[PDB]
Amino acid sequence: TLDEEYLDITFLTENGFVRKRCPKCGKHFWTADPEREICGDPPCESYSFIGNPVFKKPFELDEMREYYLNFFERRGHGRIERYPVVARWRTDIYLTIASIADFQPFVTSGVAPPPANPLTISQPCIRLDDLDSVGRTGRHLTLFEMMAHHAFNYPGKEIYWKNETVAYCTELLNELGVKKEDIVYKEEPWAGGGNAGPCLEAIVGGLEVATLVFMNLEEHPEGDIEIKGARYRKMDNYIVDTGYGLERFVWASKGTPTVYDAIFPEVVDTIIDNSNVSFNREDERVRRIVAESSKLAGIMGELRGERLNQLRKSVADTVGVSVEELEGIVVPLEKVYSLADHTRCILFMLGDGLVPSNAGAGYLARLMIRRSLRLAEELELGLDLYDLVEMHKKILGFEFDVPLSTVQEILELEKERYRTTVSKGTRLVERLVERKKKLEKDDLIELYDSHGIPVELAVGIAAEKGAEVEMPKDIYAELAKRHSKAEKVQEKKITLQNEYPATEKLYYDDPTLLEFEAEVIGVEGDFVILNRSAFYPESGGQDNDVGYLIANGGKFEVVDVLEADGVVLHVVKGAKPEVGTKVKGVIDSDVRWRHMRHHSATHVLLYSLQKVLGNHVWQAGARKEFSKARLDVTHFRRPSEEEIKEIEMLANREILANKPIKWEWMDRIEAERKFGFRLYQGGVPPGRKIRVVQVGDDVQACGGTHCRSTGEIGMLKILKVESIQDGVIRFEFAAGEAAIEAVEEMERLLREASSILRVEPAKLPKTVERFFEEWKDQRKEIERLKSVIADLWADILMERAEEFDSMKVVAEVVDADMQALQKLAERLAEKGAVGCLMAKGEGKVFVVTFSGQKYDARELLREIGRVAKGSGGGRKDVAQGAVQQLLDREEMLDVIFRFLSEHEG
Amino acid sequence: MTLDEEYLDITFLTENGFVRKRCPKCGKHFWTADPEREICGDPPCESYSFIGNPVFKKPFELDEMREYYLNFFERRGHGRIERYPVVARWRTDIYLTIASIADFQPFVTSGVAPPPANPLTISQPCIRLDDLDSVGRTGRHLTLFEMMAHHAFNYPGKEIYWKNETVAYCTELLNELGVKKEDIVYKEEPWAGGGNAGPCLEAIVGGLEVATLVFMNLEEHPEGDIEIKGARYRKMDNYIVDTGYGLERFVWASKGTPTVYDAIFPEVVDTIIDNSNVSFNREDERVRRIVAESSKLAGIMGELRGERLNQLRKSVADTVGVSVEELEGIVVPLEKVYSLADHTRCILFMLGDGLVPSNAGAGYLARLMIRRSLRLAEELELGLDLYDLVEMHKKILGFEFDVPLSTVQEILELEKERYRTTVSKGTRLVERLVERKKKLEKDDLIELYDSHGIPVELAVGIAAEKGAEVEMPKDIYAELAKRHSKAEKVQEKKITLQNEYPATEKLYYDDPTLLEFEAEVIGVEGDFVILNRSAFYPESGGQDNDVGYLIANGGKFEVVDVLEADGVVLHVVKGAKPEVGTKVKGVIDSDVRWRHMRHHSATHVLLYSLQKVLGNHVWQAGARKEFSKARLDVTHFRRPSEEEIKEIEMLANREILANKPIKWEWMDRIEAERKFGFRLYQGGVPPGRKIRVVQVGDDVQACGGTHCRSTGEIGMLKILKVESIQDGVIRFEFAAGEAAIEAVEEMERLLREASSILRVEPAKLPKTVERFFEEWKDQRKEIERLKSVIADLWADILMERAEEFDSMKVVAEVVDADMQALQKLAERLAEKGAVGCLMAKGEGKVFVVTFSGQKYDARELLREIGRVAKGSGGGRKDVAQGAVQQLLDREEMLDVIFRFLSEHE
RNA sequence: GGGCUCGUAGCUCAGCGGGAGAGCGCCGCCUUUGCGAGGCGGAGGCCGCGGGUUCAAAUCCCGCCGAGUCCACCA
Ligand SMILES: C[C@H](N)C(=O)NS(=O)(=O)OC[C@H]1O[C@@H](n2cnc3c(N)ncnc32)[C@H](O)[C@@H]1O
Ligand SMILES: C[C@H](N)C(=O)NS(=O)(=O)OC[C@H]1O[C@@H](n2cnc3c(N)ncnc32)[C@H](O)[C@@H]1O
Ligand SMILES: [Mg+2]
Ligand SMILES: [Mg+2]
Ligand SMILES: [Mg+2]
Repeated sequence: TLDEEYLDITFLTENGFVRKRCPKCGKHFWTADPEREICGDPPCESYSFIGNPVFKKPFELDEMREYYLNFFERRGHGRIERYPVVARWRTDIYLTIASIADFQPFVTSGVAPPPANPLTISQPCIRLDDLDSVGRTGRHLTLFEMMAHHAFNYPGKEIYWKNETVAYCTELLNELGVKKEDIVYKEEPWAGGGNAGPCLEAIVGGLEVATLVFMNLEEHPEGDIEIKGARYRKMDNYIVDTGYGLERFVWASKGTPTVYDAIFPEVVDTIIDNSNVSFNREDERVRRIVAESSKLAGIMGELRGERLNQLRKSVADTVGVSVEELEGIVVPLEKVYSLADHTRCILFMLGDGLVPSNAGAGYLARLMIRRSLRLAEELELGLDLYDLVEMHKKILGFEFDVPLSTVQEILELEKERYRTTVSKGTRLVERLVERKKKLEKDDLIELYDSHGIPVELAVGIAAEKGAEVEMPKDIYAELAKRHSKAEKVQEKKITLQNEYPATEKLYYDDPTLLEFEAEVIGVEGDFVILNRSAFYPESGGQDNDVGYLIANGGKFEVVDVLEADGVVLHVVKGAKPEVGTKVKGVIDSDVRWRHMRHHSATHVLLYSLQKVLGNHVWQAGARKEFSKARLDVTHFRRPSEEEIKEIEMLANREILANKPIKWEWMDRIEAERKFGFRLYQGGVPPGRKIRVVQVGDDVQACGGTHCRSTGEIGMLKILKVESIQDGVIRFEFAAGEAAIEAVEEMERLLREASSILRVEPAKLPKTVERFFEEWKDQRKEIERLKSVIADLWADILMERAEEFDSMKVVAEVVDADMQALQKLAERLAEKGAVGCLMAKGEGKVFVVTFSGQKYDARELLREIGRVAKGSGGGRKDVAQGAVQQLLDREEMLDVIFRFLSEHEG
Repeated sequence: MTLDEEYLDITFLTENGFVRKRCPKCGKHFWTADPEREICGDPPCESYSFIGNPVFKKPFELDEMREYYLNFFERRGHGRIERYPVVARWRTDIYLTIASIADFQPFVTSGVAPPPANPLTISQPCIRLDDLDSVGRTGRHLTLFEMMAHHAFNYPGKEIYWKNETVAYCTELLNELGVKKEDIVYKEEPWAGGGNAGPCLEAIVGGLEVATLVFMNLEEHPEGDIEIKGARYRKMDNYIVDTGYGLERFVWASKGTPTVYDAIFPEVVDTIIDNSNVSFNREDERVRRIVAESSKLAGIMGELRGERLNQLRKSVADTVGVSVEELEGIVVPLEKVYSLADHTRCILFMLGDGLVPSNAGAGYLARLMIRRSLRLAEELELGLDLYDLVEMHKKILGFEFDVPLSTVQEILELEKERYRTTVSKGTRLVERLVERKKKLEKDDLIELYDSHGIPVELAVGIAAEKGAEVEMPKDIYAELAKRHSKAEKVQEKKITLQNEYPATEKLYYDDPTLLEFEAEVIGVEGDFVILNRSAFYPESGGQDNDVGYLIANGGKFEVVDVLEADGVVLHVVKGAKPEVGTKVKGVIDSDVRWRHMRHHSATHVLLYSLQKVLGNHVWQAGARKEFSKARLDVTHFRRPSEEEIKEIEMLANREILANKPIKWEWMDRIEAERKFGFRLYQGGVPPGRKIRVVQVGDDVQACGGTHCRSTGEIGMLKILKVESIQDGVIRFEFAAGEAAIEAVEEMERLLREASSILRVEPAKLPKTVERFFEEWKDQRKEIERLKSVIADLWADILMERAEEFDSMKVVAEVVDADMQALQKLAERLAEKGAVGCLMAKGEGKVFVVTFSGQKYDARELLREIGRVAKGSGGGRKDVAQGAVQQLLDREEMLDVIFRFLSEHE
């Protein structure tokens, strides 16, 4: 089945390679060396290159990049400069995980042409899955550059297939110098990004250096072929993908112990020299143990547990090192690398415009910051993360859209935030100890999953305090991952009951027209469809163009209009003319104008937002209703009043400039070349051609209706600024007359309030404060006076209290509300009275009982309830409740005596 | 002079067939066609005889006579022009159009501007308030009247026709109409008014001056060679024909009725009679006889008052054979129905042409006519409103007005509310003044109306009532009108101190955007620099001026303020003073000119809005830019509702969004007025044959100053304040553009701060204020209630703690409390039928009170107690108050209580 | 995108259906030479907003607002 693909490869059989199989029932693979065998012990060999350059000469990062790019430039394929590490153009995935991910999936589905063919690129990529592996395996990074050649093939016409792909790999390595006998081609199944295919993964010197995937299939519901839990289907067209790890590539050029040393030596050095590490990097014994341990690092990743300690023993003896000695170096190093790597990863994340958050894309950046800070704390680093990030910056020497200054601010803020959280969380744990005297796992998940507190802090406080502990691993995911239920399975929009072809809208090129000439094709329920619509349908925000539709008979009312694919729907809550009529649709001007203005204003505010705040801001979302509009952007903190005032100002300045607005349909490639990725702030559009709107400076892919110039949108008013989530901020605004009325309404609310207190609008806050102060004062004084009433009331009531064995009993029907009854009772109880008071209320009577002695006020109230038909409760000294039947004093006294008799001896 | 020129020159005066003669008593020269009969046509020599024997071939109607006159002179070669408004918008000397000549002075009459056409013919409505007293009495005088007139302008050169030809045209019409050549008499006299004047000939037919033909060749001047009514008048280069025809007097002399009112608007006169308190019947024949005879001689008696009038009224009363005391019964109220109806007419034209009643300006004249009319209504006890009569007029005439009827109705209803309200408080003043003064004087009367708004007749009524003599001269309404009817000069500090320079140059008219210029500086006097060319802006307003600096090779010169004089620029400078004849590049601040641009254009769009929303009575009183703000004054009869405020703002902002072009250009005065109407002069009146027309949208105005190109350039408008300073004129404070945004941000800040201090969302602030308020009120009443309850309760416990003697509860205690406590409890003790004493060790002397709800005297106890503790006091039979030096034990108080009770009763 | 956690005195919190409470901070007094505090007091609160439940809501339920936190779709 699958093999039929692999054996077809030309290079393997004719040029000089063979296919073989392993002892463990794992897989097939290819070699040119007919001589030697893997032991049969799972991963028998991990590395050879360590201590031995397998390249002809040590390369540096830039050198490797250029050697690769030009080797490939000379040979017939176009160079394309890298994409950002953030998948702005995609929705399905946050960050760039592979080189192929750049062009996915419109280009890979044939929908759009690649910018060149074949092409090549050193594309940075981020994987966060291998987080456990990183710093321990010696070959993994969170952030790396993956370089590629991609050839895009259509049925009958293909630049190249498998043969040139494998060829290029073999010739590239050979030009470097590694003999064909030393390169091993492992076959494997490759899936990811909605596309997939079989892949030859090149390992040399024991290290996977490369992977070339042959994309034959795509993710699809039918899913005849199944893999990685996902469903896939054979394509009509095929694409080649080629991943080459540079960081690993330079590593095999230097033969250093770990890739980290090969890529950023100086950073690792800075960390180790300014830390709490016991040892020195220089001396022999730590050099020997690192050399040999590095050799087995590629093994230790795959094998863990009992074997891990066993292999640790094997290498410990190999170097002649105690059980405690080696991991005394291995463990701190495993953290040093992780920290060094993460800092490099932080760099690209922030620099490419990703803003830390508590959810969504930004949370990833936050996470990396968090971990970096934990590691920094554990190493007692004498520097701040910013220093390390700056080092990586100089070292790689790249240039970013986001300034390093903003990066520092973000690091400082995120750090300070974390410090706040660990503080508050810590204090909580202390309270938890005092309350429960022991820590349990079910609470432990809450500590991390809902307070962001690592178990090492919980256990590291409980043990610090002697509190009981249970630390169960492998369960952190157990609850969050395994309980989750989706509601709807089928497609997003409501599917048609019948198809209509040739639907189109000519409001794109021309927006001055509300009017148009057309014919009608279809009618369903309370909503109808036509052939050419000036009618723009409603978005998530109201985005709706009202109007009417004249018939050849009468004027019929469009109350609302939506959209289906290749269809425009017009909801009419009145009579339906049916298929017969030939019709001119006439759209209301005021709405078209207002929506135009709010669209253009949306763009203007975005433009103003980036210029005032920084390049790191990107539209997270946007929606609009009647007399209101909103725009979500990425910013690490709610702006100060100054900052938003200036934003308002600059926005209005942009209005008064009255700059021209131009929008032109175009193919995706040319647009992407022209403007950068700021084009996709409004989402990613389907189709071969896109509608490009240019508001003079800010350019974006928008299907929305727009003004001719900016002078038309009128003034712009920011209505409300709120921080949705950390790192995302919503701006509520209005423009045109929808703003002036929004202002006028605002004026009203002021005047009205002023008029109520008969005072000048300017002095409203000062008078309202004065009142509020007086209001609190008066509210208090009443509480004092009410206490006086009660105290006086008590003494009045005891004077007439019948005595009962040196106790004074009181039972009356008073004139007071429940709170007064209660305060009175509390006073009587304090003075050792016994009895109950009642008061006429509302559809009920309020009962209060009381005792200042051994007698329980609750039991007395239940007895009162039996005679008066009602229920309540309270404490030993007072009890509150309600009854339906008011009682005479005599009847109440009967009961009290009956109660008092029960309880002496 | 002007004998020889016009007694013989004209073909009519000697050739055609006519003769002059003078009468010794008359002291006048008249021009007659029948030598057989001599007559004077001005009292006391002649009374009219035409009435009852209509001298025209046919009676006419107002509409028929008007168009007939027009088409005559049209066919005779004149150009027709529509009526001018009854308010002098086009000039500054006065408020109201005195004559047809008034329409064209001083700008056409001084040859500064061309006439609309030549020759021309109009039916121009005029108000003349000097003859106000004569209205109703003479039966020929009217306050408001169409003057039919034909004009032609002749400079020292060409001419349309001359006096021979004009008197030719008038005899042409007259003879055509049925009046004989022979009877018509031409009375020689001067004619003055409105800064112009000349020798005139008054055409009289059947004892009534019907036409007036004035030839003017002079102009008012300080030389004033010729003395004309104390006014100095001197010959003008150009010469000009000015005619006058009373349309009324024509239709009057055509129908042959008794009093002009009875033939131009009989319907009004009859209806007032029908709904007044007049006792007699107009239909009745005997009264038709006496009016007919009274009307024959009404002309003379109108100009006679006192006892001389009584003799005239006797001389007529006899010739009919009716008694004087009876005759008063028709003449004194029927002249009053005449006055009200004519006034009502005058009200229609005054208000219908954009007047709004006020205590100053032409609104004063409108108010006057209304107030007097109201007074007449009460003198007739009319069952109607004035508006009924006004509407009747509007129908009768068929004229269409700028100001609609609904508005004039509202004005009138309000004015009557004012009137009754201002006589109610004005009435006491006459009660004190009449006996205080013992007699009534002219200045007293004038002071009464002009200050206290008390019409003459009320004052006279009480003066007669409380035995005080009254001297009411003839034409006193001439006094009140004349004294206030001059448009104030509003003269300001002017300084054109000698500099020997005539013609300067300003470059900012054509383009405001430019901000830099270069020129040669001539003239330095004192501080102020002056120049040949500049781009700065002067104003004596005290604002809207430009500011800046100048750099030459010498140094920098800072101009803080810039002024003007006799058309010459002024540049104040503190710092370095420049050298004459220096090349200097002038630079102004952009923003200062920018604000001013924004304000100026915003003002004009405001006036536009106010006119569109409220009415066509909306004009201006002034405009100033107090720094950091702005203000506009507008004629309106009441404070605008907040709803109206909202729609002013909304409409004007709506226009701002529209961004309509704002064009400036020069235009001929006659052409501009022909194209736009007299709204053009709302900002004032510009001189010259050409004027700087400004268009800010629909609104057209003649302000020479900076402006913005488009409405959008001034952005949102905000309305700061609204106030009434004097009746009729309402003031708006407004900001636009940047200051607008500052104001709104301030508005929002207040609202946000109030909402903040009450922990509430701003949109719910008003409702949450009234709750807090109502709570602050309720809890406030609540407090005193509780304090009263404390007192109520406290007396009740003391009755219990008391002792019994004579079955009367005696209570004597010491308590720690102030005075008002001791009183507010003693009253309740006596109210509960108790007797006793209470004491308090207050700060300083001890406080003591006594009380008795029985027949015992509270005061007496205090006498006794106070004799033992060393102090006295006082009280009543129920309670007694006292202050004393020593506190007492309870048991010692019981002694004085017991002793007392024992001694009395 | 999906869960969970928390809003109470200035701060840090406990109270989780029938009294608004503790530590620290603040104010006063007392004792103390152990200048640090100790003893006895006092001030300080719409228990975040809207509702529903009940005789009764700081307390229970639902919604909002705000502040937190983890996980989530990567040969
Ligand atoms: C291109 C294909 N879609 C693909 O992604 N194949 S791959 O996942 O195996 O990656 C190819 C090369 O990228 C590099 N690479 C992958 N994951 C890495 C990591 N976590 N750290 C450093 N390099 C990595 C390796 O050199 C690897 O051979
Ligand atoms: C034409 C010249 N400028 C002029 O105004 N002469 S005048 O003062 O006598 O008025 C001209 C005509 O207006 C009419 N008229 C003047 N005063 C009037 C009044 N108080 N009421 C009614 N008509 C009047 C007379 O018909 C008169 O002939
Ligand atoms: Mg708190
Ligand atoms: Mg409670
Ligand atoms: Mg202390």
